[PDB]
Amino acid sequence: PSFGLVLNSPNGLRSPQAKARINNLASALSTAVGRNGVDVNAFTSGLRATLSNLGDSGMSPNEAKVEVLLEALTAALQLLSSSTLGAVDTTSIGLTSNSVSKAVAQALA
Amino acid sequence: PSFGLVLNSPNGLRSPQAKARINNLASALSTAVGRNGVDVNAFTSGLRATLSNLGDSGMSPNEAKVEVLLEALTAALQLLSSSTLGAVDTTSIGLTSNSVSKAVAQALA
Repeated sequence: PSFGLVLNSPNGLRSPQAKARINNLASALSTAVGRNGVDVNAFTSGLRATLSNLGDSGMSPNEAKVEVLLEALTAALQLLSSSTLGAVDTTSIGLTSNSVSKAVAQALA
Repeated sequence: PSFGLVLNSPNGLRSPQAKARINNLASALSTAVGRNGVDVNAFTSGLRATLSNLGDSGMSPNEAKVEVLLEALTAALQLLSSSTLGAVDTTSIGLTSNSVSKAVAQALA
């Protein structure tokens, strides 16, 4: 799935439909990540909604899998702008990286 | 690029090499995102290093493109645990979604 077609698609990231899907993630991701590292239930819950929407937005069932990954980042990146980012729990990296892996393979797979 | 093989690969997310790469992004991304929305220069700068590392870590040139997406999220998710996440700013969505698209295609595409 070329990132060029997905980034230029009518349902990519620069699209209005993607912004709406991310909005929901901005709240879910924020509630999923905190003192517990990250909530796969809430994290994967968002991807499931985005994947389903993208799968019928006009793109392919393969592009939506990779497109969703970016949609989840926008929700976090936008949140960081209003966050504190005054610490890096590098000790929980294994937990975070492990959560995303299970979440992505749990909602998308 | 199924999320099963990439996540099971020696250079996936649960791998030690992936955790180290994310660490660098956890600092770059944090510095890129703040009051200016997001710095594509710093954002894409981290992906370029990850894509290159993964492109020669033992996987395929197509898996690294999708694997990086998860590596970039882990850096943010892990950071959120130490952030404040006291907002959402859905008005900056257009900028965030636009930055990720340009950054992703700038380093990957």
